[PDB]
Amino acid sequence: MKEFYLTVEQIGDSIFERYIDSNGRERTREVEYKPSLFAHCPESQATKYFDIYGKPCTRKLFANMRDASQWIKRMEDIGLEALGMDDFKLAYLSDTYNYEIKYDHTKIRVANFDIEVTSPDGFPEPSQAKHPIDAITHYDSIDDRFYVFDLLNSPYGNVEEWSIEIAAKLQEQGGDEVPSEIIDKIIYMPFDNEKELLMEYLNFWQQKTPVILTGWNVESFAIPYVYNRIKNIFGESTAKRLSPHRKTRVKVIENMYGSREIITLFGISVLDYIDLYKKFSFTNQPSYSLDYISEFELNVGKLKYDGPISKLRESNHQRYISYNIIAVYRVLQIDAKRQFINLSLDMGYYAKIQIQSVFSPIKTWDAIIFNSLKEQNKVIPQGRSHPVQPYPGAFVKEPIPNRYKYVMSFDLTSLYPSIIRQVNISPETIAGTFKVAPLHDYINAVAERPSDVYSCSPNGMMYYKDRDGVVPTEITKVFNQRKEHKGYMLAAQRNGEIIKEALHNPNLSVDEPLDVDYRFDFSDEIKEKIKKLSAKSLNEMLFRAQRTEVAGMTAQINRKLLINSLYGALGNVWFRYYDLRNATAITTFGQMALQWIERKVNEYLNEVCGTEGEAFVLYGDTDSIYVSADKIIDKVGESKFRDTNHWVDFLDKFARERMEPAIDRGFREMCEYMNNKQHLMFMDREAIAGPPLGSKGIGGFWTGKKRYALNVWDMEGTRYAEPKLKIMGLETQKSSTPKAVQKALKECIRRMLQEGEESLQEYFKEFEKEFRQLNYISIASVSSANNIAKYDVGGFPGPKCPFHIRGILTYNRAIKGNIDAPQVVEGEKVYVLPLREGNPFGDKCIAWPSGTEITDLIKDDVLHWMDYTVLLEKTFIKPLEGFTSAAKLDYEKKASLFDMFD
DNA sequence: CGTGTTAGCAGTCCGCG
DNA sequence: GCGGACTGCTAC
Ligand SMILES: Nc1ncnc2c1ncn2[C@H]1C[C@H](O)[C@@H](COP(=O)(O)OP(=O)(O)OP(=O)(O)O)O1
Ligand SMILES: [Ca+2]
Ligand SMILES: [Ca+2]
Ligand SMILES: [Ca+2]
Ligand SMILES: [Ca+2]
Ligand SMILES: [Ca+2]
Ligand SMILES: [Ca+2]
Ligand SMILES: [Ca+2]
Repeated sequence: MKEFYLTVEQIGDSIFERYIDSNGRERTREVEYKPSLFAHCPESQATKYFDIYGKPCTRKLFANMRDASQWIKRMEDIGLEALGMDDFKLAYLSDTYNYEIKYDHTKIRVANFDIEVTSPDGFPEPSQAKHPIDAITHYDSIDDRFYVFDLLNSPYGNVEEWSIEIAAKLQEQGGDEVPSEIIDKIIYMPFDNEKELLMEYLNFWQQKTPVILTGWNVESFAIPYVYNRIKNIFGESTAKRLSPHRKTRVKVIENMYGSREIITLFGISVLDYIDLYKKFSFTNQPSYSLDYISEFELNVGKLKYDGPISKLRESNHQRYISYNIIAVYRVLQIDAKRQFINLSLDMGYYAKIQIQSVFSPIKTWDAIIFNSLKEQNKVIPQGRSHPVQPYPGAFVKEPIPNRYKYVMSFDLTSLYPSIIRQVNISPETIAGTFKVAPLHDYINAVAERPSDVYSCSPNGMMYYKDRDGVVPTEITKVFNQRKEHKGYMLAAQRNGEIIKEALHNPNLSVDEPLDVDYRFDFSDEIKEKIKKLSAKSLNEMLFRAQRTEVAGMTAQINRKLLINSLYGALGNVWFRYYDLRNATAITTFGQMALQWIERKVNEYLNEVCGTEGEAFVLYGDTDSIYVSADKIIDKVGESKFRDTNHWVDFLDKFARERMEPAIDRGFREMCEYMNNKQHLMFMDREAIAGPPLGSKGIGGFWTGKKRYALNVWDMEGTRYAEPKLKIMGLETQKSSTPKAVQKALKECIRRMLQEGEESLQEYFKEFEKEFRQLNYISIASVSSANNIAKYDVGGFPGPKCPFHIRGILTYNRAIKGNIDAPQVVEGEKVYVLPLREGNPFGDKCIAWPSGTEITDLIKDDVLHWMDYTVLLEKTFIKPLEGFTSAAKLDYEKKASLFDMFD
């Protein structure tokens, strides 16, 4: 097999590299790497090296890496460009793996771990590590084994060994319900004392050194705790055995009260799953505890126990250890679903970077572009310093706030990357400028045609047509992967609906789920078999279709993020290829395109509907337009339609056969106008929206920019079995809105769009009546606790103190001296509740760490002093009034002359 | 060491015979 | 007590 790297580090003049060899064995080598950098030279000098603008360069081959670095300094002091890859480990990788890396994950040691630390004096701070590590579960991807390190004797208690037999037993038998499929994978190691546990752990670590190290919060707790604990017991050099190159870097963060650390372990690529989740999941969660995320991702129940965690080991060691093991498995289960490790590996090897650099789009792109240019013997420019300047972005139309009965939306595919490719926007393809007319003038095609010769953006930039730029070239490759995965995703989505439709009439028989690939549309034969399957088999098939869809989603949306991140990088001062002309060329072209196509759609629809001068396009944002289809429906008359699906079919046909070709013509013309390199403005029908036929449903509404709701029947070729609500920007979509309120506001919206005012009024009355019976956590607001200290004036609110911060401060006063009441962590999320006047807390609100029950010592009082009235008004009523006034609808029956009657 | 801009709502502070 | 300027937080 072809070789591939595992990790790479620069330490002084040495590259330290862990890799897999031709036989597939792990190896480590140290290399005194001899880097090259480049300087411009005279044209009269014959060379094979050119900068990206075609200017000749000369190679400087250096004796070592410090010399190369010191040369860059001397060049800076002289005032001349020092060209080439200045991050030497990227160059090393590029030299060593001068081919498309084909890697084998089965050879990569992925470690997943978590530790327990009993602490009677509050949170066990990793910087201090003053408490014993009394449990470690470490899963190894190569052994496929959970290695359990269990401390039996501690200052905080001596316990008996943990029982695997009892762990496997159901909770109802008094066991821990450790999932049966990992029971056989556990290797259990008890210890009489901490020192020998840790010694064994280190020696185990040396045998099975992680390449990828993951888990939940390992970066902020587990890794620094282990490191510091081993340091305090055996000394720093022993703690340094955690690095395969015996090298660590310790950096301390301080603010006012608490002190924290993150430890860099050289030769390991740490990918904290919480970080992967936050970057790649496209959620925003009210809490980031593992219990919460596992429940959200896996529908697994919360790992409940009696008493505080500080006493769980002594009171129930059996469960303590079992929960350590389960918490580690849960991360593996989440990754089995979301596949972020797979994505990080794909991305990392594709770019040729340290795997941990997938968190940096800038490092990723710099690496991709460098490798692309190196292949052509081209030399990359030196990074330069730039002041941060603002620049203009996308166009968002101001909608008339109203209900909108029938809506069809249209969307441009992967817009900004498409603009990059259409216009041929790159650092080295800039041809020159033209004098700009006002934007309105291009939108309306009255402005003089920018160029007969070059490809143009309405920001005034001109580009070469007859040569590809590195940026369009490289963005196209990733765009094309993204398209492949999205196709698989939509196919699995469509397959999902075929199953949901078949679950309407399940068959009374015992069979099994069909062996199929959900990434492709079910054939007619498969569809015929599905109609005859049992509910049990269909539901297993639906589960698999949905797992296939999530997998295709992870893969497509994060490739999308990466390419869009190349657009943004052009507007980041740290990017080697930072250029506000290129960034603005993209955004201004986008503004033109959206508004150009608005006019063309309005023109076309007035033509075919035989009217003149009316606004069919009701909204637009960046790359998408929303068309009122009322007059399309009215042109034929509703009476002609048999059912909902009928008119949906009608609009589907209308959009695809009539509108899209008009849109295509429209953009073809715009491309000619800007004299662009390749037409890539592909605007296709997105959603079809309306109320059920014959209902009193209103179909949809806008309240303002970025705030709207639609009852959608078809989305990107997916015909839903049941209508799905597409809600954007409204409180139902916000993580700060209480869970139960999201649920109630969504049902309010469902009723408005599908059923009508009267149905809405029925629900509202019911929810107002039962509001005060809801669980306090379900009705708490949520927020991030940033800059707590900045508003902390003797434990009281300082000037302009935010509501949620006031709540935290109130909490801090109430838990003063509680010793082991959970502290609010800076930057983390809290639940928030308003308090009635005269409460024992001495303020109008309280806040506590989210995903948790508020501590028992103050819980009673919180429940007693909650202001439900304020809570209802602020979280539910005020937003609902916003929705209903926009839709010209009432949530409460208004008074009228009829009230005089019985 | 480090993708981007556009945009609404909640809250504090301030003015307000 | 309701607006306007301001911070803080949260669809493309
Ligand atoms: N995370 C982001 N970073 C930078 N720019 C973004 C981001 N999200 C969106 N944009 C900009 C660039 C996008 O091309 C444009 C439109 O975004 P979006 O509506 O998500 O669809 P898209 O056209 O990029 O892709 P799709 O093919 O999924 O429709 O807005
Ligand atoms: Ca734990
Ligand atoms: Ca789009
Ligand atoms: Ca689309
Ligand atoms: Ca059937
Ligand atoms: Ca869009
Ligand atoms: Ca089309
Ligand atoms: Ca109390």
